[PDB]
Amino acid sequence: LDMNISQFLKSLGLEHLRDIFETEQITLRVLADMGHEELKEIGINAYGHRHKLIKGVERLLGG
Repeated sequence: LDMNISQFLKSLGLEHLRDIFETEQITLRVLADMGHEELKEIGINAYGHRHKLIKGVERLLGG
């Protein structure tokens, strides 16, 4: 799922996190279960980035 995940990242303006998501093989299904502690674990060190992603999945899969 690098198709919807890079489109998702681009939508949040977090295109630079692509390499992490590819390396760690993170799909949107994987991401949907990840909170702050899990994203810290894969190298997303900025609170604001993790916040953007977490809220980003909520909008995407709850609307």
